[PDB]
Amino acid sequence: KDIKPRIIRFGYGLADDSPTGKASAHFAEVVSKLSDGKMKVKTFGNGALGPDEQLINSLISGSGEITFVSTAPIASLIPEFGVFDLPFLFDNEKVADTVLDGPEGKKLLDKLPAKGLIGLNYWENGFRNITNSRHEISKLDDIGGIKLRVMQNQVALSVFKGLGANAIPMPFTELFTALETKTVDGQENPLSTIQTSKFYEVQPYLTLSNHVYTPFVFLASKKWFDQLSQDEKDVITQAAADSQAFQRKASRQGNEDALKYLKEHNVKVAEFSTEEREKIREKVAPIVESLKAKIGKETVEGVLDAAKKA
Ligand SMILES: O=C(O)C(=O)C[C@H](O)[C@H](O)CO
Repeated sequence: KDIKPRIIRFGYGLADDSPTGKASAHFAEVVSKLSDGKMKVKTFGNGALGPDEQLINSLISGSGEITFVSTAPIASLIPEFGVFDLPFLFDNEKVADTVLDGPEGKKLLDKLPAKGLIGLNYWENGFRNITNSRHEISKLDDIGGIKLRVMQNQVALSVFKGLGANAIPMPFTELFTALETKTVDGQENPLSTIQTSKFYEVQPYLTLSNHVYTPFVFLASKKWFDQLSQDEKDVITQAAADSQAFQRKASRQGNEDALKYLKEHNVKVAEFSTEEREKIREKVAPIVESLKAKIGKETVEGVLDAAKKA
């Protein structure tokens, strides 16, 4: 009804042909359809508008309208978001969907407006897997001394240092070059990102560790969103609901497709045995306990309880 022409900028870090990049184009299509072509979303993928930290700041200030980012960089504004960098929180994607779409996920999204952001909903980045260029990693012992890029918060740094890595926080947009030049030995990310950001080309080793699950938050600038009419807000939130469903499906198919592609493209795949997984859990347990104070005890306990019920 009350919809005026709008042009809406949507930058992101992943490649345009990643599952989430394709979901961003899907969001653009749905926004156009629901607005009779009046609201036009322009996507800028592959880091064209900067990494997550810059995208977040652009939404706060108003130079950008929409983005998706990992939860990890949000921890520098809202420490409770660091909960998702704890290892082995979610047994599988069904547990993740339930927790994130339920009250514990909502409690965290509800903290965003005070920082100038609207958490429209959660999208799936996914289960993270270790890659490197030094040696196969199939044992906890093999992590020792690996120079491993991590996401930029205290939880990620502390977890990987606790596992023996030389952990190097770096923005995602600098990662391919750091791997290619061997400024770092490795990194960790979902399979479809390892594929579509081309990290595999410079990472002969992959471990199916699935050690952490990363949500994306699908974000709007609060300053911008608040100036929309209710009908315009409804286009955005309806398109966000449609796109979340599309994105999670595309992500899960993308993960299966990525493992097949990586094996065909000269990547050597390992895993941690059940005994090595046990060693990792035992090693990180005291680190996780100490990190509760930095994240927020009630957030950690609430998320763990929600995951158990799920
Ligand atoms: O920083 C990482 O490794 C991530 O998993 C991805 C980033 O959030 C990326 O900017 C998403 O577009």
